[PDB]
Formats: sequence, structure tokens, C-alpha cells
Amino acid sequence: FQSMMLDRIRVVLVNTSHPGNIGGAARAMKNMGLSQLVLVQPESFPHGDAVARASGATDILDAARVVDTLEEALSGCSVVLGTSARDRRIPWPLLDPRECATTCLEHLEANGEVALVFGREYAGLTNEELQRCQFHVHIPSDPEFGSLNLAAAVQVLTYEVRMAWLAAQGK
Amino acid sequence: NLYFQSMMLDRIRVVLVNTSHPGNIGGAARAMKNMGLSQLVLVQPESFPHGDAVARASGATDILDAARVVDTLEEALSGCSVVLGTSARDRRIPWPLLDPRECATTCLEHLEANGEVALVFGREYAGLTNEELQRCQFHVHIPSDPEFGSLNLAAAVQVLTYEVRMAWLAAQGK
Repeated sequence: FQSMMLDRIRVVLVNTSHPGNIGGAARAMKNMGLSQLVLVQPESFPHGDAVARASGATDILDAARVVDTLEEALSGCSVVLGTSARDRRIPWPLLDPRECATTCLEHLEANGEVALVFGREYAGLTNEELQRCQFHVHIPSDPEFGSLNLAAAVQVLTYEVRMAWLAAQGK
Repeated sequence: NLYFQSMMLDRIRVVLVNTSHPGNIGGAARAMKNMGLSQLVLVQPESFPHGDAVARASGATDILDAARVVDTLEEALSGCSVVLGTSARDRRIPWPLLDPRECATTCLEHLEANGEVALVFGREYAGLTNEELQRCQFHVHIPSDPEFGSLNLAAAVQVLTYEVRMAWLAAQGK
């Protein structure tokens, strides 16, 4: 039942450009106990580079749901949290990954379904896409430098989820 | 002081031991750069320099250009005051086994003491040898699913460097 809670976190990758990042995201999810991958218009999928980077997490790629729109990806979700490479200081406040993990686990209560949405490598999420997320998540990084790699960003968020999930069990 | 605090991350050395995939070296460089680190050391990398490393090091090729390549872990650790190495879920008594959050706390205690920190990462699946692990004062384990517990090397560097940045930000009240 504790492990099954993590099955209800849907990782949504929006219009991923590099197939290697899809595999890297699948590996990061598998390493943390997550399994539900959804791809919105992936540029190149399936692809040998996604299999290669998955390094054993090919099961996640095999069960991945490929959809045309973010709206279809989010169907049935209780709450949606998004992370994008483009996030200007206008509309909403940003959660850090630790607070994102807390939000995720509380929303998994009572059979809740949580979506963790990741934007395109450079282009992030569009304004329309961002409006579909009730929470916006930002990984604190050096503001002088570049965005985190997509698979690295999935690893950070999922790692925080696991840490919070382990702490609740006294583990 | 404020000057001191702002420059602390230059005193963390990221040591990659015997990396097989050059792409992981570039991915590690990128992960370090986004977290404010800069000092990369490679112990017997299989293929370096290499185009695949450059390809993955977006916005971080300067880290690859300045990387120090050495024949042994002993040479990579020269001048360090503390060494923390990644390890599996089972503690090697009496070496302490820290999670990444405790690793970051230990790093910041040593950086505030004007120490030099090494974060050591093993091979893609073999990890570090018993001899390499004995050169660390601390072992670090990223809690992962025990049925699929080996992270991608660059992903592991990202997790540890992310925790170091969080602790470094907290220390400054930001």
C-alpha cells in the first residue's frame, strides 16, 4: 500500500526534444519507485536513445501513454504541479522541490492522483500549459547559468518525493 | 564574510572515478555548473576528452575545459580536508553512511571551517572498490528503490550538488 501510493504520481513530459531525456526521466522515476510516464507529443519516441538512457527502466517506456495534448495527459488527475524552463515573475508563486514533495504526498491521500509536469528542454511550458498547473515548481539553481537537464530535473523532484515518503514511514 | 560565504562552492571537488560513458562526464559537468560548483576531477576516465561529453555539457563546457585528469583516486584527493563517497544501501562499519541531506550538512560544516571537500562518485554500476571507499571519511547513499537502486551517474551528481546548494542557501538565510 505504501509503494502503491507512488504508482499514482503521473510524470508528464511535454513535447520532449531529445529522446535520451525521455529514457533518463524513465530511469530517474524507476530509481525512486515511480512508474507512470505520459508523453505529450514527444519529438522522437520510441527511439534507441530513450532505451539506452533508460538503462533497465524499459518497462516504464513500454507502459508509457503517448497523447496529443496536455489536457488528455491530465485527465483524471486530482492536482497538477508544473516545472518549466521559462517561468517569469508575473502570475504565480513557486514551490521549491521539498514543498512540492509535501504537496504531492498530501494530494495522494484518499486515492488521489498527482501529475508532475515537465516542459520542453529550452522552451519550457507555454502560457496555456502553465494555466493547467495549480502549482508551479522551481529548482533553486545558479541564476547566472543554464536550466537543469530535463532528466536531472525529474530526478530532483522524484528524489524529494521519495525522501518525504520514507520520512512518513519513519525510514 | 559575505565574501567568504559567496565563494565556498569553489572548494568542493567533484571526483568521477573511472567513468565509462563520456556523456555522463558532460552531464555531471552540467549538473555541477547549475548548482554553482566548478572543480571537476576525473580518475581514469575511459573516453576524455570526447564529443559526447561536450554534447551533454550544455552551458558547462568551461567545466570540461578546466577538468583535471589523474591516474589515481589518491592524486584526485590531494589537499582535501574531507572526502565523501557514494555507496550502496549497506553501511561499511565503522564508516558513517549518510543520506544526501546529511552529506550536504557535513560539506557545509567543512566549508565553513575553510576546508576542502571532495565528493567522489563511482563507476556506472560497479560503484567504488573497497580500497577507494577506504579513502573516504564518509559514505553517502541516495535512497532509491532496492530493486532498481543505481542512479545514472550525472543524475547522482545532480542530487548531491542540489542538496549542497540547498544547505549553502539556508546557511545564508536565502
